Amino acid sequence: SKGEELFTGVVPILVELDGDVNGHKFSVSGEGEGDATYGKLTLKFICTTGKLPVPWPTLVTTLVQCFSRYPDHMKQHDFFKSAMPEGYVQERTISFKDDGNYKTRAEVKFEGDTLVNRIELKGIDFKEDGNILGHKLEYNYNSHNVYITADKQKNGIKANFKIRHNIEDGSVQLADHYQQNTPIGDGPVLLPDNHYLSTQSALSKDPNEKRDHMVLLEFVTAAGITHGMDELY
Ligand SMILES: [Mg+2]
Repeated sequence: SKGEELFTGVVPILVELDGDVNGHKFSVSGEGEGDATYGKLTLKFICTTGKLPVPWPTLVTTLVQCFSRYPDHMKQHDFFKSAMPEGYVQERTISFKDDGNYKTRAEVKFEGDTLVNRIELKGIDFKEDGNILGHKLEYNYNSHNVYITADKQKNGIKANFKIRHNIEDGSVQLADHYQQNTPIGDGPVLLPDNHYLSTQSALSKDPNEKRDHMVLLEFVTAAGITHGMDELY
């Protein structure tokens, strides 16, 4: 697709999130860049309202899959870039096992030459001292696959996946993700065969930053589609 042309180099990224979890209101602003050639994201997020009322790892998935590296042989399956520059709406339900849920709505689009992710997050039915509001989740992140399928009726896609958040006692907090993406513009998009995004995420801190924040290095690579290239060798 035509949109893929927008991603051949380093693209600046801005992320802005407004959240309410159990009446705890907060905002996050992120800045960095993406280079889809390497499936690579480098971002720093700051909670601009004070202390973040949920653990940072629980927000990683909400906080630009247009930066995934789609191998050449699978580029006809890249919905995300094909919707650019007009963008897409991304909605999720994130169900924390034995606890509350996030509902998110985002618009991901270009503003000039910057890729912007604007998000509203609503969390309900969290337990006062469960793993989320009780801050019992380690500051780390496990690799996962995002399983994508076409939704041709909506001219878009759906995804399903499980995030496993490590609890500080050695256990796991499951976060089931259900996702839908639909284009903002009316131009044609790519509707993919089933495949997945292999995602690896590393969380860190800026040693000179006093605000509540998260430094993220993430690699995202599309996979899962059959090719006959081995025959070439
Ligand atoms: Mg109720």
